[PDB]
Amino acid sequence: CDIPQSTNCGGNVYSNDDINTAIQGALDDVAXGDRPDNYPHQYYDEASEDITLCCGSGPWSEFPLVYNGPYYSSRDNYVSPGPDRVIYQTNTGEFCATVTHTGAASYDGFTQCS
Ligand SMILES: [K+]
Repeated sequence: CDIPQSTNCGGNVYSNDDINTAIQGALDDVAXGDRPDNYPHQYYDEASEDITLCCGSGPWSEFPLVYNGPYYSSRDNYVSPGPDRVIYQTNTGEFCATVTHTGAASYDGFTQCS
């Protein structure tokens, strides 16, 4: 669906520009910058969690949602992905959701941003 004007991920408020920047960073697989280590990766939708995706069928991918993005990291120059993520449709780039590890059932769990 359309990227929302704002999202609140456990107290970190991100704009539509932040979200678009994350998706475009995820999709930037052309040679120069390098793609980040470990991202984007497949998003695994957990049946016991309550995440609502607004993009229809998978496959889905997940990329870190950070300020002044896009996220980058490597083992040599590491930056935490932090708790916040954008989920997008791997093949179309369509926005699906923003989710966060903040306030989740466990360290690896997700809850939906608002
Ligand atoms: K690139």
